[PDB]
Amino acid sequence: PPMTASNSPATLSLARPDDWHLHLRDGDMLAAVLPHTARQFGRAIVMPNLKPPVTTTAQAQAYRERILAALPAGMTFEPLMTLYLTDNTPPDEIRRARESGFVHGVKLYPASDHGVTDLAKCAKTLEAMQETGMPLLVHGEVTDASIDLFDREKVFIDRVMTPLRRDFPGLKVVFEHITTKDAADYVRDADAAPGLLGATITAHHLLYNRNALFVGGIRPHYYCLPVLKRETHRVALVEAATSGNPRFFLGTDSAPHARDAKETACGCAGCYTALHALELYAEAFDTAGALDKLEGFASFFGADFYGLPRSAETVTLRREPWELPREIFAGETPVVPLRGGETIGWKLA
Ligand SMILES: [Ca+2]
Ligand SMILES: [Ca+2]
Ligand SMILES: [Zn+2]
Ligand SMILES: [Zn+2]
Repeated sequence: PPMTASNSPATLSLARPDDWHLHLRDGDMLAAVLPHTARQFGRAIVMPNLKPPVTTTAQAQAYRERILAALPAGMTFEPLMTLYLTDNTPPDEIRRARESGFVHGVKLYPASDHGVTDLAKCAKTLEAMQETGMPLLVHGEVTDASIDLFDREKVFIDRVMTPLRRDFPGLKVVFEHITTKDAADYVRDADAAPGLLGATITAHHLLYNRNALFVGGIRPHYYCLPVLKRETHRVALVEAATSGNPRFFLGTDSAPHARDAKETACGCAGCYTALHALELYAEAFDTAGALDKLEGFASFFGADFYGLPRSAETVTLRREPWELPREIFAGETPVVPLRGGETIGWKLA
């Protein structure tokens, strides 16, 4: 089909990429969304926020088996497990996680057996992480109700991230799903030894700004944490994601909820992008004139951070149009993909 004159590349080939921040959920939902990830990505960091959370290495082991049981037979995918940090997580769990071979990070969520009320409670365990090389993956927002929602990431940098890296200068840290110029600049310019600081960037925070939440009506399927920010912030994230700087790498934060949990009086946070993540990223990188940067960001830098080999497999994105389904089903339960119903411009071959 002849391109218009203004219409860079018809395909893009790259080493098989990985998803360094993923929610696979459990049971029927897991069965439905895992194949979407496994088509696109060789490995993913599987987040631990089940109900109840995955706080122990044995829990992670059992969750890993459930994921492998749901992996359709032709597909190759390795789940890289995580623990949910809590006030009561002991150093002993850190050591058994490191030794298990299948736990690749410990996640810190804002708020004692189910989460962290004060990070000062976790000192000995952070020490063990530093000793063992277990990275801390951080959802970097304060919860302080006197702080405007849009400021909570910037405030976390000053209140928590800076003291953390000062107090544990050998601890490997990933600033998850950064959304602001503040965070991008923080990571980009930080004095850090190689491999000590990384950050993940979602497809949705590259493509949208907060106006998307309110176009023509309130749009719960576009609602996630951290929330979409001002356009100025989105521009900064695109600049970071297309920079070639080895500290930034791909994490979808694909976070599915049933449609009926999104379209209610108190809609759950999370965008579902595992069906079409690579295609969304391809759109963003294409718009930026930087498709030649997608490989580094998607395929190399997160593997490098986590000490895992770069893939010997090649995959190919084709600039062909396709109409996204409005709904994908978890048994009888529908999940709306971000942009479901719309026609996007790339398809993974
Ligand atoms: Ca404002
Ligand atoms: Ca703006
Ligand atoms: Zn998060
Ligand atoms: Zn997440």
